[PDB]
Amino acid sequence: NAMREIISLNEGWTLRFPKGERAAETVTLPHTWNAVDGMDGNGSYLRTTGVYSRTFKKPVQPLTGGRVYVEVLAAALDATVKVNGTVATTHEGGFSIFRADITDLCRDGDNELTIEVSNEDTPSMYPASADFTFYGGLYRGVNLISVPNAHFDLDYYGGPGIMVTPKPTADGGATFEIKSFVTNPDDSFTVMYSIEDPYGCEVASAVRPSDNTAISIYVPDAELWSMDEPNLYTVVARLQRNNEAFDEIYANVGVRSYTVTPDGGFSINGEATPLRGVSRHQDKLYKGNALTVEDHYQDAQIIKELGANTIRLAHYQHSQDFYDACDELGFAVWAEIPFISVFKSGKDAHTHVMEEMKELIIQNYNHPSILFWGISNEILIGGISQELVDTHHDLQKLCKELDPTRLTTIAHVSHTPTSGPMHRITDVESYNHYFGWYGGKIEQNGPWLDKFHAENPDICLGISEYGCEGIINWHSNTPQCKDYSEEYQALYHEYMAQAFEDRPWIWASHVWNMFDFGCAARSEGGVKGRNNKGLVTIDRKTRKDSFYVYQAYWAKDPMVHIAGRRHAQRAGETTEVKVYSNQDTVTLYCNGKEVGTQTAHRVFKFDVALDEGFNVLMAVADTVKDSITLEKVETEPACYTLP
Amino acid sequence: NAMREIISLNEGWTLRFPKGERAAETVTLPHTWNAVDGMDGNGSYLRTTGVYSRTFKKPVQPLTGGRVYVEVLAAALDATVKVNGTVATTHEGGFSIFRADITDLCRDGDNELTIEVSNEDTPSMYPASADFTFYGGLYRGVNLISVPNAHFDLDYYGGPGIMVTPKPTADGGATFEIKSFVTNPDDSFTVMYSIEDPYGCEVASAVRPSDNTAISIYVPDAELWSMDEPNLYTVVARLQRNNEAFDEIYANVGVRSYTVTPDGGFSINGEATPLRGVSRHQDKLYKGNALTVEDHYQDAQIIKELGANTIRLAHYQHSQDFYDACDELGFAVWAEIPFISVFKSGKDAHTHVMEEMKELIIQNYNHPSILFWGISNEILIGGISQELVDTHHDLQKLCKELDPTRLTTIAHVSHTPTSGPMHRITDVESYNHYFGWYGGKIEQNGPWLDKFHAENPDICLGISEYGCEGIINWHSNTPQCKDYSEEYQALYHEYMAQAFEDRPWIWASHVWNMFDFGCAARSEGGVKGRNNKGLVTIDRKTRKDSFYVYQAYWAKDPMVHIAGRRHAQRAGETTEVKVYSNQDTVTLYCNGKEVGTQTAHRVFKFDVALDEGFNVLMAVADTVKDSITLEKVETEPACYTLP
Amino acid sequence: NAMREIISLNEGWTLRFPKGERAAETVTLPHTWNAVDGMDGNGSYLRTTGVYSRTFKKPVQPLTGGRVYVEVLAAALDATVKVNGTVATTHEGGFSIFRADITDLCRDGDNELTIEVSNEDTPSMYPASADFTFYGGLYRGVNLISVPNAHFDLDYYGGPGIMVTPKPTADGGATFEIKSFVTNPDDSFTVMYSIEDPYGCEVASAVRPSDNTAISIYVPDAELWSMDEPNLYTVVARLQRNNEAFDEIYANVGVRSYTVTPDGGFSINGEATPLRGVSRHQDKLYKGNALTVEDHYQDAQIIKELGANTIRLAHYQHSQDFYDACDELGFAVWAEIPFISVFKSGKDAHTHVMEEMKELIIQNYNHPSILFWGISNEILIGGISQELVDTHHDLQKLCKELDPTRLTTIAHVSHTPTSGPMHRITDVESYNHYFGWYGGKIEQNGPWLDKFHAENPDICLGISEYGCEGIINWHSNTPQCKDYSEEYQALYHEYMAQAFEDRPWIWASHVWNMFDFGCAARSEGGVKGRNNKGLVTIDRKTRKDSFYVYQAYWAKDPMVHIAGRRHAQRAGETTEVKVYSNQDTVTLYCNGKEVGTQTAHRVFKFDVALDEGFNVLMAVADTVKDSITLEKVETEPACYTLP
Ligand SMILES: Cc1cc2nc3c(=O)[nH]c(=O)nc-3n(C[C@H](O)[C@H](O)[C@H](O)COP(=O)(O)O)c2cc1C
Ligand SMILES: Cc1cc2nc3c(=O)[nH]c(=O)nc-3n(C[C@H](O)[C@H](O)[C@H](O)COP(=O)(O)O)c2cc1C
Ligand SMILES: Cc1cc2nc3c(=O)[nH]c(=O)nc-3n(C[C@H](O)[C@H](O)[C@H](O)COP(=O)(O)O)c2cc1C
Repeated sequence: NAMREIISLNEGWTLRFPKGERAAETVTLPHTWNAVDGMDGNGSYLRTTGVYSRTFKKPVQPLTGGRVYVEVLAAALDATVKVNGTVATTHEGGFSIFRADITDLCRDGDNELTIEVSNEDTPSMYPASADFTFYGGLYRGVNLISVPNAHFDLDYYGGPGIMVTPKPTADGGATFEIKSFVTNPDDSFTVMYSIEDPYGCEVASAVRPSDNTAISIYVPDAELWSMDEPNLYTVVARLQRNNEAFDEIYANVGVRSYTVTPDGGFSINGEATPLRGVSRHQDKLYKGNALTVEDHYQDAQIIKELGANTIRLAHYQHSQDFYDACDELGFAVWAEIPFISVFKSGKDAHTHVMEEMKELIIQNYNHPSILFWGISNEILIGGISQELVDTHHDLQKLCKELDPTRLTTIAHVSHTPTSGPMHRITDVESYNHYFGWYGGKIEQNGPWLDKFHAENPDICLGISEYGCEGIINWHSNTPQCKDYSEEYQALYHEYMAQAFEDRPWIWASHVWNMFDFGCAARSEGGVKGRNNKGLVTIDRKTRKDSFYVYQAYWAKDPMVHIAGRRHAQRAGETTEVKVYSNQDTVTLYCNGKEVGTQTAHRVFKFDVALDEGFNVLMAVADTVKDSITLEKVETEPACYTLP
Repeated sequence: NAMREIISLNEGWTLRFPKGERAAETVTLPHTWNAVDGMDGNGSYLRTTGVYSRTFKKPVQPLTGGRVYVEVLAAALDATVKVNGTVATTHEGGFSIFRADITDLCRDGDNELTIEVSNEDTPSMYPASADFTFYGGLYRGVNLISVPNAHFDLDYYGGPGIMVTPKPTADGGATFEIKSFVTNPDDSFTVMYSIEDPYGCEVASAVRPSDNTAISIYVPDAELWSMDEPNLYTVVARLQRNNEAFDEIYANVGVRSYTVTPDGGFSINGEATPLRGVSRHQDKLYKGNALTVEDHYQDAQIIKELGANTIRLAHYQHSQDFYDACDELGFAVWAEIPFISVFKSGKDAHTHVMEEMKELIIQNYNHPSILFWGISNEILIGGISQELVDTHHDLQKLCKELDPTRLTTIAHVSHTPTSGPMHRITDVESYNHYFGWYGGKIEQNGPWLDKFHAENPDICLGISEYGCEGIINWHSNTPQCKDYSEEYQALYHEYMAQAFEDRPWIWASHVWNMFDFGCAARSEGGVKGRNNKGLVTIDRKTRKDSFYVYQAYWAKDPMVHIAGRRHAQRAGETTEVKVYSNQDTVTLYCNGKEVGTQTAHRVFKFDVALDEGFNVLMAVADTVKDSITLEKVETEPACYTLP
Repeated sequence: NAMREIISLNEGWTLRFPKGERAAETVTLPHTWNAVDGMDGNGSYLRTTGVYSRTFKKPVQPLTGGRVYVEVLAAALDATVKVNGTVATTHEGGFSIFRADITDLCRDGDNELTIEVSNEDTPSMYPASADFTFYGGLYRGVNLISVPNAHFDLDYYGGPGIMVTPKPTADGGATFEIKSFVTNPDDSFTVMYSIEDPYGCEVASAVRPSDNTAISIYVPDAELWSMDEPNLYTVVARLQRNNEAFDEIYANVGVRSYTVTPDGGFSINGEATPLRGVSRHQDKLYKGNALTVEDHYQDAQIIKELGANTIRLAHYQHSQDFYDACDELGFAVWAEIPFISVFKSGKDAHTHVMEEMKELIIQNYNHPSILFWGISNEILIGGISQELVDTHHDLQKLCKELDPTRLTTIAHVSHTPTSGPMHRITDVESYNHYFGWYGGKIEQNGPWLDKFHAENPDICLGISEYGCEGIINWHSNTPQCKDYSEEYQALYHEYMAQAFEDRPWIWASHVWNMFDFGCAARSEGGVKGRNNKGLVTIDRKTRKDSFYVYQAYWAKDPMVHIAGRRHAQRAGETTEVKVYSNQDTVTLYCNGKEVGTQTAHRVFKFDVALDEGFNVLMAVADTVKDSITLEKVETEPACYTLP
């Protein structure tokens, strides 16, 4: 990128543990020391200080005055960077980029880079109390940046050096208000802005002095961004002297406007579009949170095939890779900070939360997929206080100071009083409800929504979490709460899918959660270490039957799915064979004999007298078919039921 | 794949020779120490004991109970594997996968793997008497396999741990009878089966207990497999515990039925499809048999262009890569064991042949291209025995016990009595005939076939070997047996191609051989160390005129080939210019003047009066043209005739 | 390629300087020690002796007789190759391939290779007096070549070992006159020639004795080569023995014929096609001339988008990568030797130019893009002598002995007398003019051309250099010579582009230059170390407004460009907004308000009264649009004018 050089420093590390809990080991980044114990259900996970260290050569610039920066893409939870013995920087918060100018700590030839990382609790730390593992370490990798003396800003909250506000115009075009930030500007430097259309062709440009960089650029005939058509432009910014580019940065951006109203729900680009989707944690089976770029895009593609149009990226800042995948595949994204569960008093905990929100907005400001900033999750679990409420006003004020182009949101714990000072702080609001799993009946969800909506017709209500555990080796002919069966989780989501389709004024609903994820503290349903409320398993391999409920309710590609394939052995004179489809007519066959034809909306239930022995079940929708094999048995195996 | 990990161990080996024939060398697998002396004509090839050794790091499973296996893809001919000095396993037979569980012999960190390979004869060994170099060493590569304690079986005759039997159903679907094999099954483990269509979409599924894994899965509207349309399905098997896959394995398979009848020949999926093809050895110029996956696919592609629809994979188990290429590209494959030439009596020789066949079947059961198991080649060269006959009955019974879905076959040496105990053992039978090369006249082939067919109307007769040496620096105007010319080899195959077209009741015919191959004992026709009966040279570069004979008879894409280009200088008032085409009318031009137009079936002979000096011969078929240059000389060069 | 094995030796080098100007450094090829100081404007560049040194392993051939060559792709400007301390060869000339047979200097295992390179002047050296940096070192890389004892010639002038002369025939075909050159030919070796068509299919073949290889091969229905449709054939040659390829070389070639007449200009394949294009140097920003293959193709792609159909590759032999890029992308290439500015008298200098010319023709004879051999550039700067004129006639004779199929050309310095001995030597002739930049006025160019053509109606007149410096931080409301402004360089090329469009009898015009390039001696217009006459900056990143003039005049894809975006702040009651387009009607809008509509040929000038503040200038052509932002100011910045 012009004279800017980015060198990956992911290889060649030794991880030591000063308190001796593990022998030294050589590792490659991305890395966490909790990749296994953070989700194997041993009972705990190692929280402590791990020291990473490696050697690097000092990068060299052709021209005098070069500068060297180390870029950590995340250090969970607390970090100190040393070059050749001397502290270069410290950082708190384990989900955001931070950088350090290590120019003057560098010598020619080999240098030593030392990063102390701690995932231990501290008086100012968030997260501290949550239902998910705090994987320690350098789980996103580390970069070396070489730039000339004049270069776009690398020092401001790990930001990109450029902010872009695209807006549609009445005449069918778009304005891109752009500002970039130059370290050591000077009258001999300009900033040349160029905008490239989705196909790579330049469509607009403008030029500014390097010390006065704000400009608004107009693109005619703009291709708007939406979840269905995520059209992207590329803003390129070049720091120029004479006929030479010194620095170059760029940003993918999208043009969209959007509204949420209490009676109307969500609209984007003037079209009513109810947000129906999922939440997603950042871990994977025995990798901890140390995911590759392929991991992130694979998650995104699975969620796209589901037919979701929104993703709540709880409970922290995610990878640039996953925001990139959202911009490109088209999802409405809710991004949030880990201000979770239990308010911690003090100036330092207040400073942590504000800094983390400042980094979340500045590092992710250019992503068109991000529509909502979330300021807390379930913060009343630890009890309300005046101090806690003031922090939420401070955070609301910061989001509108930093970014008035986006809506603020909040996720309430289930028992949050439906009046009180926690409402009307943010532009929109959501509740985390588990009626039918942690308490109550499934049939309570609908009336709860209707009642709150009627009593608060000025609040935009969404559901930021709802869900139910499903452990796919348990299977019940009489599925009920706390049997943990795949069938009961499907019944829960059968109701909710239809509940949210009945209520477009719910601006967004988010299944908790897309995937099973790791929580060291969990033990229930015969499994340790896990939240198993996923529509898909933690290794991304197995779609539960709940997944196909949503696929039939959301996806447009024709599909037909026979539920209960893992209920392989069925006892009884008849058994219910359930089919999900986005077609409206399903014919079921059993060993070639027609069982029946039904016309229904999404869910189809057939009573089937299985033949003795093995049975081919074939469901014929319109252009799609499905087929599974079931076995009639006298008594179903002991292993289909929790001990 | 789930928690299964396969690591390539092809790098960083040291090859030593205990008896001192060579200095120690560092090698990379695939490797044979006979890559040069096995085909360079020096006189002999080194048969001895080579010792390979390298270090490897112990792989780590995230959960407790991890197991480690070493996988040797092939070791020619006899091997002993040691880990840290201790013997892990021994294996006899040089063409098939074997594995050892080395868990208890591994320590943390670096381990030492040592493999002692011998290609010397033993009282047990097959091959022992054949016309091809027994290249020695680790010529397919080595893998390391990490698996959890519960995993698909790794210990059974080097197999994949799954067997899949697809059959077409009457209503246009397919049943897949699947059985998988689990080491340490358990009530908490299930096997989840999934079937993907050629385009990667799931079309059917079933689930089973891990100690009772057999299931039949029906796929509607199945896409059938044939040599013209090799549609493949993927069967995936996952070992599942709760919401987590422990192990995963998979098999590409095709849906086809087929028949051979003595009068009707070969049918596949209901259509009479005479099998007309070639054999193929597994070596390549100065590589020995240490071929890469690209080499195998290159061979497959060259055979596909030839228009061949069957490949005889003589005389041993070939690479998985090549069976994969036959499944993907579509060839009817005859697969066989090296039970060749001279029968060795003794219980140990018996065990060898029985186990090599068992490995052949279990390691290749899932390939749809394999249609025929061949139990022996030319086994009466060493005289018939009652032990010999009984071993053939044992192999026939073994083949039908392990795999009733395929047909057995045998290749008789030319002088085998057409009556007697070697007939009616296998389902179909072939002969190796060389009338017109090893004696006899070309014109006896046709009558011989018709006499056998007329006398043994209950036998399905094929021709597994026929061919003729062709060395392309020798050229003759009066081509005759033993001048070794390219022209005589073409005349031989001109006749044979037409003979097999006339006889659809020959179930299969295989040219010996597709490529020149290495045999260290050969010395004839002015060349040492080669069998030069190939249609294509041993470096895969030059197609002989014999190749284009078969292309014209077999290939569907229009082509046209002027023969005799390497007969560059022609003497005589007229010279014959021969053209091969799969179009039916050829106009020949000589320096732009029209020489003749003919309508013929495949073969076109023109008598041409060449102008003095150089002549442009252009042949014009319907939509294609060919062009070569010839020179008119007074005396042809001495270098065109064997000395 | 058969038994030929090409190994790159670009890694693992140490570079020392005997005279101690620098410390020892390890380097990778391609490399030059003048990568930075040759274009940073410090004042000078290091011309000394650098000694590169690495160790390599002797390659092994499977048969006795193996040979080892070292191939240096270029060494600027003088080199000596040693293997294990023994001189293998010496070379003069910094831009052509040279090889050494090092078979006998080699021992088994590790050997040491030393290459002393010096870029200082010598009595025989060209280049010596020129406006570009003589970057020193191994700026194209080094190869090791292993061949059998019989192989295609590696010892004749760095040549490819084969020459191919394709010519179209009247019946729509093509003849390929082929000669290859075999070292240690022999009666058992034949050369087998094959011609593959653009799509990889063999269309023609011939075979020859290896002591007598010349042959003409006819291809029917030939696909012609042209700049618009650069169809390429592949000629393949194989050294064959028995059934085994010993060596293999190949060449990509194209079929074209072309003419130049004084009154008709240039024609290719019978269609008049004026050559309008650019020159190109081989350096890039702080890379010196150590360019990668991507750098070469990137330059070619940029020139293709510009719409040029001709590239003058001054002032030396360029890399094979770029000649390939011109063969593949389609440009008429003028290639030349660095016989520039000042004639050196004496026999060694004369030998230098004759040998460098010979290397140019032999190494590039097969490239269909090359149409013109250039013998000298501006050679009368140092005065005419009898000996200069003689050396020019020697070069003409050498060109027509080596290559009668191409046209010779020459580049005259501006003041070269329009009569006399420097004219009518070569087939065509060019002048380097800079009327309007080094003197005179822009409007003199047109009349000059018309006077020469009137006076010399038998000379084919081209313009091999013209241009004007443009430094893009300088902007002027009254552009004039020596303000160095982007606007004035644009005015220049606006006139010149229309000048050559008006004169199709100019056979070729070449803009000096396509890119800015490095000249250590230069210091002017506020920039040091640079010739800044490029249409595009030296880092390939920024197209000057001059670039879009030529794009409008040459390119076919619709485009529209508002000039002067870097004149970003504009003073005056009105400002001129200039637009370039290859559409003929442009509507300009200022902040949504129409300013005017014009129908012009390529260049559009609008007088705009800007609004106070920021202004959106949008230009609407037929199917394309352009948009830029301008600011109205009272006083334009100080930094738009040279101090
Ligand atoms: C999205 C966004 C990105 C920003 N990036 C930068 C930046 O990279 N560099 C910078 O100096 N200021 C940046 N700013 C602006 C600063 O917030 C503000 O102008 C001023 O520097 C106050 O800095 P403070 O937050 O340290 O008080 C950015 C502002 C926003 C909203
Ligand atoms: C194609 C094929 C693959 C087989 N793979 C296995 C296997 O992986 N593990 C196993 O225990 N049996 C496997 N079997 C079946 C065995 O033959 C079976 O265990 C048999 O009853 C035991 O006989 P044996 O142990 O003497 O071979 C396979 C059978 C076939 C036909
Ligand atoms: C394009 C071209 C390539 C040539 N390549 C070779 C070659 O590789 N080897 C060779 O012996 N001659 C080659 N020649 C021809 C030589 O000029 C020829 O051998 C000549 O008689 C040698 O003369 P010399 O030894 O005085 O240079 C080539 C000629 C041309 C025009």
